[PDB]
Amino acid sequence: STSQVRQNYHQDSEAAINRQINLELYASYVYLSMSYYFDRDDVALKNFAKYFLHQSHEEREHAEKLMKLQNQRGGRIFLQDIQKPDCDDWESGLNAMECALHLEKNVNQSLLELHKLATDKNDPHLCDFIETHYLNEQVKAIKELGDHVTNLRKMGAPESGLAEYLFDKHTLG
Amino acid sequence: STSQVRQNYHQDSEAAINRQINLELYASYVYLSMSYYFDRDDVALKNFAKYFLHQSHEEREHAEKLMKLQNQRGGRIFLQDIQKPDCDDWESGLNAMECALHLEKNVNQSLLELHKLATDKNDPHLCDFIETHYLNEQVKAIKELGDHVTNLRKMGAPESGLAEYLFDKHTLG
Amino acid sequence: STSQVRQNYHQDSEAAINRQINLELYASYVYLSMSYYFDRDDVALKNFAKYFLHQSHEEREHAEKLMKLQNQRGGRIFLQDIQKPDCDDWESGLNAMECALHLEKNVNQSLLELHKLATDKNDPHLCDFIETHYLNEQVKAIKELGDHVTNLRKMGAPESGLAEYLFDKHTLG
Amino acid sequence: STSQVRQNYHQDSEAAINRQINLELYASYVYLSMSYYFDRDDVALKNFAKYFLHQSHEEREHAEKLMKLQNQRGGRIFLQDIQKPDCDDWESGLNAMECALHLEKNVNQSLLELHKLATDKNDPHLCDFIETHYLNEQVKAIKELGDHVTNLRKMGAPESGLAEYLFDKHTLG
Amino acid sequence: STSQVRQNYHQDSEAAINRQINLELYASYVYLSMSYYFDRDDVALKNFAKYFLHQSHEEREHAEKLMKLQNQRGGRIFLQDIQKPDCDDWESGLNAMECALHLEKNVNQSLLELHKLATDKNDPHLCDFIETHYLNEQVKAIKELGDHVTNLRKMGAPESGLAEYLFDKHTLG
Amino acid sequence: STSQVRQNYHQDSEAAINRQINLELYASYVYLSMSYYFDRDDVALKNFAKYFLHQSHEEREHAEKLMKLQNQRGGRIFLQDIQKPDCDDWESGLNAMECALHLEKNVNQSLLELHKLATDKNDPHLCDFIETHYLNEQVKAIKELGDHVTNLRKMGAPESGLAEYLFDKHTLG
Ligand code: NA
Ligand code: NA
Ligand code: NA
Ligand code: NA
Ligand code: NA
Ligand code: NA
Ligand code: NA
Repeated sequence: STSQVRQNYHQDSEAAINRQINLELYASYVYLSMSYYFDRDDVALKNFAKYFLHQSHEEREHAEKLMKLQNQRGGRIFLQDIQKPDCDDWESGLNAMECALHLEKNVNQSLLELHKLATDKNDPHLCDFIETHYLNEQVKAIKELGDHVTNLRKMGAPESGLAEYLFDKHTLG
Repeated sequence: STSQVRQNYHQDSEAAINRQINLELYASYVYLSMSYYFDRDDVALKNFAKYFLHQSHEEREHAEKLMKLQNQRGGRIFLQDIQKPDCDDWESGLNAMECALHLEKNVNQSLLELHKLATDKNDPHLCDFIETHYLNEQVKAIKELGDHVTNLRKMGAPESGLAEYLFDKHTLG
Repeated sequence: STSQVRQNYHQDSEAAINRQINLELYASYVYLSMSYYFDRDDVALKNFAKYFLHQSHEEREHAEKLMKLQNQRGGRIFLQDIQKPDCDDWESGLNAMECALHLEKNVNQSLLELHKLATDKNDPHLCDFIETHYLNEQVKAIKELGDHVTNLRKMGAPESGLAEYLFDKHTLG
Repeated sequence: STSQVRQNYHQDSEAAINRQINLELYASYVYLSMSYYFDRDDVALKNFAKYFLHQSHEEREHAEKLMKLQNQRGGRIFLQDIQKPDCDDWESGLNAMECALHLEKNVNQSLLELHKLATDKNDPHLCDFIETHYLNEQVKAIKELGDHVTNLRKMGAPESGLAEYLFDKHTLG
Repeated sequence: STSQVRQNYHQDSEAAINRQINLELYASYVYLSMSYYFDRDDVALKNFAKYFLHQSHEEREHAEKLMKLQNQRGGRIFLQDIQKPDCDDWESGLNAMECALHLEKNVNQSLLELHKLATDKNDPHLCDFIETHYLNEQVKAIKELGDHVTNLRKMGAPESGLAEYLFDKHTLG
Repeated sequence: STSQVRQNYHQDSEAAINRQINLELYASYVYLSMSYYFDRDDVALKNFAKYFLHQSHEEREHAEKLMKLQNQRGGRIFLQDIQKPDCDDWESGLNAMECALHLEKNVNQSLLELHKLATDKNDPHLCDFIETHYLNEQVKAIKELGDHVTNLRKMGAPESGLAEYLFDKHTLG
């Protein structure tokens, strides 16, 4: 049953990739929930909505690239249920940015564990894939979200509705 | 707690839309699974893979349009778990097309029930939304999939690997 | 006699690069043999011929890039005889694709051993060179060849001459 | 006091980056000194001047990219004094090229030590950053400078003023 | 040892130019420190960062133009250590603008002393160089920084984080 | 076992073409070795390197054209080992040009013997092929290499490193 293409690809690596696929799809789902929270008539921050929808689509692309990797290496994709997000109501732009920062740090931690597994199994292709396509993207996302959190807090969010309004216009527009 | 925008929008309609959101996301997930099955080194039908990935992205757009509708009408989106597809291994191009036909008929049946509910609650905006954006799209998808199933069966699929190869090139390429 | 440029470059790494140069030139020669087999009047599969000639030229470029690396690092190139391929007659498009898959897996195995040596000698430049320019190229080549083998086998090669003819036209054309 | 962005970033790595910042700024300063030596009326080698000024600006960009990295990772930049170069008078084009080769090998050695520290602290983002942006750039610079030294020596520098003149015109122009 | 080009160029003028070179490089270093302070995840004012990086590069150009002058006149450049800035942490956009204003006034004072020395040594070329390339540039920089300080103070900086945010967007963007 | 295409093509001609294929591939390998000798940090003559790499690729094209001829005529290609060049170290640009001249005269001698065999076997197609595609190309290559040898010797190579430097720039650049 071994793939004709499979070479230097450990069963533990294959299992870890399947877990990372699920986590990227989960992240996509979280961002989708956030997006449509800011589209509510009683929230009405269109650029917050756009920002999180973009992040939702980016996470879906990250999941598809891992699925492609799994087939390239002769692993087998096993999909699992995509759990619903932890919240229906994300409270404020500041609260959503903070939850996004926490999500991205959790995804980064899972990728650092995958890199460590690849290095331990002497799988340099997999380690290089993670470094090239995932690790810098995560560091950038985490720095951006931290910048956003900082600005919203300095501007006086979440108490000042003016702060979220102006951030939506000037930073996210 | 009633939305300032909410008018002539029944709680039963709001609940039905939330169920339809989940079903569209489920369908997206099924098509994603199918796509990456045909990307396997031991299946290797690239145009089958492309066809199902396109259908996956289309279903995601259909889910997002229902989320937009729910906010337009002053309903509240409640997301649920996205269940994993029924199969990991889709067996053949003919078998996947047949499962896709069955999926699309199931989605169509849910939309016909939503239309009936909208008509029963005297919600013409919702009924028109379903007719305009969903019902013809479903009839077209079902006719296309039935055409594909017919052609694959006449060509001698799934037994003739030549049939699936040539269908992939000539119909899906 | 140490090069003025040489820094953190082990004699074992220099020797391994010289062996990899020979293996890339060998691979180029194998693909050249395959190419001109399919140009025979009694084989006459022009797109098989084109495919393998392209692969021959790509392998020559891979050998030249290793020669450039050896000089960049202050190593010394020592060329060896290029052994003749194992076959004069490659039997069928399916048989040549299978031999190509086996060749590429052998080259990949040698590169994975070179990466391991670079990591063991704490030569990150060399390890990065191998990851960046060789490891993903090999994974892609191996997945492509496995896809080709799969399609030819499903189509009914090598017994169906129609299969090889249509594969030549539709996949390789 | 931990940055909200900081993840898997050791205090020893942060300290090493601060040292590398200083060394890149130092290198920039050395090249600036060299540049304006060749602009002297009693030296008057304009293309030597241009070559070293370009290298000065490149080293400043390398320092700024490390400063950006330090902030991306949630480290804190601590700048130190930029020590003056070892020479005011660089004697000849050959002597400056030789000092440049020695400088670049010293910078490369510091980067190889930073890579080793990143690998020891299991910081793959940092290791990849160094490999991607620094290690190949250094190998190329060292090979170029060694080529220049070789050509100047073969041409008869530093004794032949004709050699430096013609090298300035033909190689550096 | 007198340069063949040297004419009407006092040793005191040559010494003063060497001091001004050091001060321009020092100023460049101060602005670089300021720039990367505003790039911190906990400060996150991108247009403040851009403004000070531009000023850093401008000061480096001013130092290089003095180095060119020193060679034009047959003086000899003697570089000194570039002292580290007085602060690692610049506290606020208002505090950095105020420190920048103080820096520019200090540089202007040194240039006015150089002009006075040139006039006292009857060096009209040097006096004209300073007037043409330095004195108006300094008056403009000082007026701009004073305008910025005024606006930030009127807007309610440094206490209002909204003030610095909006200044960053509207004045520096 | 006779090819359906084979007409007026002697077994001795087929054998001679197979020997000429090997000699063209050998020549390609010699030129490749020469190329990367001049790319060494301690040789560093880039236009010598380019010249010989071009000649390497031209010889490979000459071998492929003979392989095409062998199939056109219904002969069968039998590849042999490609022997390693006689030298690893080519000493100087003058020494490499002299070895190249000797190589080209050896290849020309083999082609003149092939033409004589074709004429003796009354194979005018083969004789015309050799005259049209090989004999003038060889006369031109031999005249060019003799011109290069003459110029390098008159300029004072190999003793004058200035000679090789200037030849590299002015003739080969
Ligand atoms: Na992701
Ligand atoms: Na749908
Ligand atoms: Na290769
Ligand atoms: Na890497
Ligand atoms: Na550098
Ligand atoms: Na200045
Ligand atoms: Na030839």
